[PDB]
Amino acid sequence: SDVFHLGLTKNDLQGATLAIVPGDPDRVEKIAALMDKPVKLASHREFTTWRAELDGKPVIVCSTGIGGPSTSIAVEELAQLGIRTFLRIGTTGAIQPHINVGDVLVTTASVRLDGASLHFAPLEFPAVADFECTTALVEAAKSIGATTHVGVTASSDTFYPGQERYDTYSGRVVRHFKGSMEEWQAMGVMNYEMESATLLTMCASQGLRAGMVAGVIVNRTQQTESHAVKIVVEAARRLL
Amino acid sequence: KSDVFHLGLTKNDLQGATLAIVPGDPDRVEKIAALMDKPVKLASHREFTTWRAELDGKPVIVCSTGIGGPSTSIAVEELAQLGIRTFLRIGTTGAIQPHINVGDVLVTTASVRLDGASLHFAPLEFPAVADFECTTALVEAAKSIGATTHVGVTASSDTFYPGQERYDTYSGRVVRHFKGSMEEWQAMGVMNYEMESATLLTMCASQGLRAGMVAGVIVNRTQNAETMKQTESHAVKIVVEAARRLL
Amino acid sequence: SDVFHLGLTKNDLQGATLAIVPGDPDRVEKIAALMDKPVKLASHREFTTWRAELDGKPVIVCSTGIGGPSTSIAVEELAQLGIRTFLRIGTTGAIQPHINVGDVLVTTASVRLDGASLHFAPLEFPAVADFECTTALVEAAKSIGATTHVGVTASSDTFYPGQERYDTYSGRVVRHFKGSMEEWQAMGVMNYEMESATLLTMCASQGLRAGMVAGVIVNRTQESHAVKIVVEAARRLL
Amino acid sequence: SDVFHLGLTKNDLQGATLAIVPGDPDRVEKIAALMDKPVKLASHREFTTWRAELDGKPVIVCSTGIGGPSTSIAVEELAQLGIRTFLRIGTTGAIQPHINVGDVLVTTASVRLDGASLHFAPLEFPAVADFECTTALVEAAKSIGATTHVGVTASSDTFYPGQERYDTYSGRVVRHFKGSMEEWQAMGVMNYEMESATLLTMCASQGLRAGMVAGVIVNRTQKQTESHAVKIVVEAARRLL
Amino acid sequence: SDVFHLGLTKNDLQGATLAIVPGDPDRVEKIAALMDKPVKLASHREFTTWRAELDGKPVIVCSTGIGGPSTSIAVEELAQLGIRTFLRIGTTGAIQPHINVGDVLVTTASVRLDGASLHFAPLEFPAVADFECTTALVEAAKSIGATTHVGVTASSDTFYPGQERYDTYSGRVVRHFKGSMEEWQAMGVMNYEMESATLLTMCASQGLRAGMVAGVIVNRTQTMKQTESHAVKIVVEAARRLL
Amino acid sequence: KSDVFHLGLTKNDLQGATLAIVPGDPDRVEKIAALMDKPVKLASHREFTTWRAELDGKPVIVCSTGIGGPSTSIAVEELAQLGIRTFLRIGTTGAIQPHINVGDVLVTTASVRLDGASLHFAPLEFPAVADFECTTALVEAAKSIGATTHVGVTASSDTFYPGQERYDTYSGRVVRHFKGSMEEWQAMGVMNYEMESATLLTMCASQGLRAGMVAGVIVNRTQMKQTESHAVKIVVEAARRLL
Ligand SMILES: O=c1[nH]cc(F)c(=O)[nH]1
Ligand SMILES: O=c1[nH]cc(F)c(=O)[nH]1
Ligand SMILES: O=c1[nH]cc(F)c(=O)[nH]1
Ligand SMILES: O=c1[nH]cc(F)c(=O)[nH]1
Ligand SMILES: O=c1[nH]cc(F)c(=O)[nH]1
Ligand SMILES: O=c1[nH]cc(F)c(=O)[nH]1
Ligand SMILES: OC[C@H]1OC=C(O)[C@@H]1O
Ligand SMILES: OC[C@H]1OC=C(O)[C@@H]1O
Ligand SMILES: OC[C@H]1OC=C(O)[C@@H]1O
Ligand SMILES: OC[C@H]1OC=C(O)[C@@H]1O
Ligand SMILES: OC[C@H]1OC=C(O)[C@@H]1O
Ligand SMILES: OC[C@H]1OC=C(O)[C@@H]1O
Repeated sequence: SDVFHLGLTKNDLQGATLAIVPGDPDRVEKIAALMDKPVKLASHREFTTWRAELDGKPVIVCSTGIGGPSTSIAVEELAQLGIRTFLRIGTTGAIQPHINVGDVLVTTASVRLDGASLHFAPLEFPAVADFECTTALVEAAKSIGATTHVGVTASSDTFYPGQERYDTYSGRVVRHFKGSMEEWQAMGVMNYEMESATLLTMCASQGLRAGMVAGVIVNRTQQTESHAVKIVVEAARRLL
Repeated sequence: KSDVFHLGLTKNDLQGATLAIVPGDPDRVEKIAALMDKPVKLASHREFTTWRAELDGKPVIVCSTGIGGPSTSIAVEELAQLGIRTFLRIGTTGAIQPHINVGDVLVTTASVRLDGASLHFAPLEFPAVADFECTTALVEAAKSIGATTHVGVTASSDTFYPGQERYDTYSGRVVRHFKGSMEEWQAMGVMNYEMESATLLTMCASQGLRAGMVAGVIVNRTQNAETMKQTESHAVKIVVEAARRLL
Repeated sequence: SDVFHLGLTKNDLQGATLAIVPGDPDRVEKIAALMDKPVKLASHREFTTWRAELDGKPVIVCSTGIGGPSTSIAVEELAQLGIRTFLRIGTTGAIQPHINVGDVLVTTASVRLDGASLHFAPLEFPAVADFECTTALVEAAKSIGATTHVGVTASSDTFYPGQERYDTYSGRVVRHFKGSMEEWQAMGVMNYEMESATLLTMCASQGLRAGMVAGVIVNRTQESHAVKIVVEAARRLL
Repeated sequence: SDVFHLGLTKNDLQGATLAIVPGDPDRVEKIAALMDKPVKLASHREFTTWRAELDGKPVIVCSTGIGGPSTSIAVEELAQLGIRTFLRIGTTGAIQPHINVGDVLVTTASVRLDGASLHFAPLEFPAVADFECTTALVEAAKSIGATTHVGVTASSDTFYPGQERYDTYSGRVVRHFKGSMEEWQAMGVMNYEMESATLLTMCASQGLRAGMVAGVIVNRTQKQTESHAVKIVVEAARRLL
Repeated sequence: SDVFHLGLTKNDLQGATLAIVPGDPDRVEKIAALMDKPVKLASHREFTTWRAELDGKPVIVCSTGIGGPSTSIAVEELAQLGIRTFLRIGTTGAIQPHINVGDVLVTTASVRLDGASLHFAPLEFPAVADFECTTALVEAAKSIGATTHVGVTASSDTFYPGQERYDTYSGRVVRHFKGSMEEWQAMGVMNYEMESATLLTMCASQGLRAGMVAGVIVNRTQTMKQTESHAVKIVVEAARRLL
Repeated sequence: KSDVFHLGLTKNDLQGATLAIVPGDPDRVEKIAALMDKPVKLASHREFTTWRAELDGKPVIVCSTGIGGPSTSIAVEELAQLGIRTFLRIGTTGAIQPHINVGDVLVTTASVRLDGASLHFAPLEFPAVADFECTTALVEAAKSIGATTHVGVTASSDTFYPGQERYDTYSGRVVRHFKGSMEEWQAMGVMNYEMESATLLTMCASQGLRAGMVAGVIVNRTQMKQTESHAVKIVVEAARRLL
């Protein structure tokens, strides 16, 4: 391995410069199977990596695991191996009543409720997505006629208190996060997830292109995975 | 007289307008409105000069913000009260990347929040991000007139001098927090410095208002008073063209 | 001109070292008229500059516009041109019940609810007024017999949510500022305005003298006068 | 399942109240193998769970994945299912010259260079290990005669800039982290790893017991002994039943 | 004197490397009196110092006064004079219902509600007690059979608003501290006192060993002389085990 | 036996005093009181020594705060409960400007808040500003005795050592946050370092109490009994003007 965690060398990538990065290791082969000549390259910890061919060009699919820290490792090591464009495809809970389960969300920038982003840029730096990547994702979405919303996402280091869930062992939330969901809702934030603040900040601050799409699996105020996967693959096609 | 405390405007004055172009300089307001049909001066108090005009048969506002987040926040708030829902900022900027030339046009996707006013609308972790439709329109508009365009992140400072790490000043020094900061933003790919976008983008993105940001490069902090006029005009045509796409 | 924004040269100031700095560019000529030999020097953006004379000495009057950011430009550029003493004269909203519209407020120091002050000194540094400047303002106010209150001011980068106004487009205020007015009230803070934290910090941290006086125009519970005091204080500071 | 991620029911644990929590899903079976009647319960995302038996008492082995966020999910959901004691066994880079590759480190408390801990307690709250767990880990280490150091650990949300590595794509480190390693060294900090701040803070602030032990696999100033750290954590678990 | 505040020379310590550090200058003699050959060395400001002998070895007793700032001077200056181990013995208010007046609390680590700790290490660094010291205190407590609790302590730069007391001149508490006591209670914090965050941080970040024990003199949800005596016996016995 | 928890004073003991001079050092209390009429010791507990005396026929209090914001905050709170409304701190300080000489007296208009206790009264953005009348009284008093006097900003630290960027210590290092800090304060015109004013000024200005601050310079970082006496004469004269 050329890198500490992924168990990959630059030769393994066959010159690929674009990666699709789902959170779940099990989703990797599913994404790769939509493309040509899919092959498994490696699997270590939460990092499962497949290579495939899109319009004759090699593309990588690599899982990040849950959270900014594991995401930061995958992105950095892929960047060392030559990846320059990163498309995250995820699952999220919507926090707006007009967003329905099954819809797709394209993130322009994220509320940084994570710690890893701070390791790349101070808090005042925006966790903003690459304009070309966002454009490609929005177009891909419309391309298959998915119901699409574009806007801000809250990206949390936690699934529970950081997303103001009380269905927990302790049944309480630290002061800092009390009333936070209502605040983000009032500010128009679409959804919660757990990797975008780290991904977008680390790429935007290092000259790497990143974009973010997710299928809504729940709505906190009130099939889809395959929809979102089709979209991220089609967006990749436009960025090759 | 007015339905708002600072701008001296009534809702009837806007005649149903829902989009506003907001330059920083009061003197650029007439310049912008003239590019459009039926310009008429509405009001002028403090740093806020407001003209109405017409675009493809649609009423549009041009209103100056003055320098800085705090005067910007007043203008944006009061226009929103009067019914404005889309704000397009047209400004001047100092570039900090060598590959960016005077005369180029910058479209901001999002801003580093080196301001105080953004914090009155959202905590620091919230991104000072531009609306996607507005940014798209600005980028499409710049390509329409064939300007040299860069799209990316801008640092938005509450100060012209120490916050942009200028040392050619009365004290000649910069507080610890900002020492070495220009080099940091440069390394992080930041295109330029200006003084209003963090406030504008944060206050709009957190209140359901659409906002975009374009600026003409008038200096490069790594590398003509006449060019400053040509660049301005280049940037002005772009924001008007973008406006037409957002009606 | 010797400076980027103000459109002034050092010779323009004619040796002046004291400036009176209103927020409103429209108030400049008004203030300068109270003194001798008033003449317009320049007007660009929110920056209108007149020169005048007080007891035979040249003095500047220059608008800052609204907010710390434009204030920081004006002060820096005036300092480059030789100004050493800055007297702000402003308008304010009182937040104590006992303070009446028409009263005059002299600021000893400000709560830093601004961004620009941080570009000169970290938050722990006090946005404190110069002692001589404050003295002259308080004596001038007792001189003409205005009802004066002396104390701490909250200086905000916003007119609306940072002063906890709810009469707005959104009708809401970000968590950080909910209940803030009541908090400043309990701490004995007199008023809100929008430039003093930046002015006082930038001057106190660079060896410049600054003072701050304002006229109450609203009471969050319930000009010619303030201007008169600021002019008389200037005389005492020449 | 009774929980959103781990795919486990309370019945699956069979009354277990203690869990050993490695970072790596592939280490789970190895740990369970040291005990009696090991059986695999589930595997979803980076969460692999086995159950085994220690002195005839049921115990859980469940991987956290890398980082505070996935750790926070594992700990929370395990707590919902009845777990009250958590013992992390990890790998680490030592940052003191006197500490040798292969040594075992027991963490009394962590420097909080993570984000998830803040979702449980404000920064001023200490990321401190439970006294009984720490005592059990030290005694176990003593028991098997391993070279052991006891002290403070730096727990980072990143492997790279948060541990002030410059051998990277960008080759630079954000201002906040420049000179940080030398600072922790001067302050006697033993090592870096990536989950303890979240684990210790979330447990200490919710009445759950947690301890942390790790095998040194690199020395930033300078055979993995994973198996060495593993025997100690199992022996410590025995003392905590 | 070899130091700026304590009025002590290295020779005064007679080779001592352990100090017991009460907050109250008046408690110093009481503690020393439990030991052999107690002798008064100096008294300046809030810093009263005695020397004594514990199992034949010289030990120091030195008051810190109230608060991290004076504590930081005493610990620094004692370190210059050769002290490497610091055991604080204090008085505290319990904030858990199950903890009674007269109980003894041993602190594993502290919530840093102080300013002085920040002068030694950034806030993310834990105000954690030395493991050997904590162990000695817990074993000493069991030895004399006191009702003992072991855990986290909130260490505040104020006695009043920082401990959310409203029985005060102003009757109010600044926003940051409103609702704070209930938050610490929910997080299992045992008690409030005013010196441990500074002590534990400054020691843990400089290779010095520190421990912290206190007697409960009030319960904030629900004798003082006796309590003081119990805690003093424990800190002395712990010191014996750390020689 | 006491109306307050730490000071050991009842309100009747104050005999209607509404002003207190508050030195840091308990041992300076009697000295200050001896400048006035009918001085009597009231109490001594911990670092809090209190005397009462008479100035121009009016009762006045002298009460030591100990070193640091935390003990200061206790003294001020409990004195305020006892009826004190005006507080004049008299301290010793290290100058950090070349033009300020040893023996000079400094009047503080406001302080840099390098402390923790001030945060327990007001958030950091609130100014640790002195009362205008007290400052005026101190400046006039200083002119009255013809001391060499400077008026300005003071840096108020929770530590004597790393917070004042001293390297003459056991560990010989300073945490990143304070590296290069002294040069920065100097550049900003800060006059001096001491350890109680940020807490005193903040807690007073935010609770309707009057506070002023004067100190004698006993060291200059860039370049003591008599100096003490000079500042003491000034604080007593300022007190006369504030009765
Ligand atoms: O981070 C999240 N992922 C998926 C969800 F459904 C959710 O609510 N939060
Ligand atoms: O804020 C700025 N506006 C314009 C400039 F040229 C510049 O450098 N900075
Ligand atoms: O900044 C302000 N100026 C004037 C006012 F009346 C007010 O309330 N706030
Ligand atoms: O987090 C870490 N784990 C393992 C290492 F070797 C290291 O350096 N850092
Ligand atoms: O700091 C404290 N010491 C003693 C107490 F009783 C208390 O409540 N708080
Ligand atoms: O806090 C201080 N008091 C006295 C001094 F001389 C000094 O330098 N610092
Ligand atoms: O279930 C939690 C996961 O879904 C969304 C994310 O971002 C998390 O990884
Ligand atoms: O000259 C400063 C102005 O130019 C750019 C900005 O943003 C400021 O308004
Ligand atoms: O209305 C806003 C103006 O009034 C008071 C201030 O300080 C602002 O400049
Ligand atoms: O390789 C990174 C892993 O090692 C130590 C940790 O804490 C991480 O999980
Ligand atoms: O009463 C105040 C004292 O008690 C506990 C502490 O830590 C203080 O020194
Ligand atoms: O020696 C320390 C003392 O001097 C100045 C202060 O404020 C401290 O109390």
